[PDB]
Amino acid sequence: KCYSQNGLVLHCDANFLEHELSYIDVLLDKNADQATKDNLRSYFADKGLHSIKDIINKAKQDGFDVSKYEHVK
Repeated sequence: KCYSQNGLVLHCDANFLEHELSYIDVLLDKNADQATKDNLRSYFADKGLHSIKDIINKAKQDGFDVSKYEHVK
């Protein structure tokens, strides 16, 4: 996690916090890349999610709408 991507972007706040909400941005914006979303889409794999349901039901529960994070924006 803590690593430089283009100078200094070390951020180990990946999970479902405020800083995480800003992540979906790249997923909702075409400015990002396929490899950019594949990084967050793999999270459910390490967390052990059942599917889109358990994937969205999680963030939503916390109070964050990540429905547009499912490679649909």
